[PDB]
This record gives sequence, structure tokens and C-alpha cells, in this order.
Amino acid sequence: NLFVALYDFVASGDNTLSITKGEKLRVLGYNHNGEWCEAQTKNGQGWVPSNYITPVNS
Repeated sequence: NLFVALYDFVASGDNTLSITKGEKLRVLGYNHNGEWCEAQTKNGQGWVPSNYITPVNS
């Protein structure tokens, strides 16, 4: 379930989470249309755009 951010994303509307390009994250799930992903990082938990992340083996 390990992923990496494709781009920086600045938290905006409710319950989103800032992530930084190249940072790893874990994915808990997705929103109703799959366009938002609920992720966990060392900074917290929140929604990030699903097209801003990709899997990484380790």
C-alpha cells in the first residue's frame, strides 16, 4: 500500500493533506468517484488527489 507523490499539493478544502513531491504515503481508500485518495504520511492523514500519487515498492 506504499505510494509516492508525483507533485507537491497544498492542503485546501476540508480534510485534505499537504504532500511533497517524492514523499512516500500510505493509502487508506478513495472517495466516491475515485478522484480523491485518503492518505497517511508522517505529517498526518487526509485527502490528496488520486492523480498526484503512484505506487513505490519500498
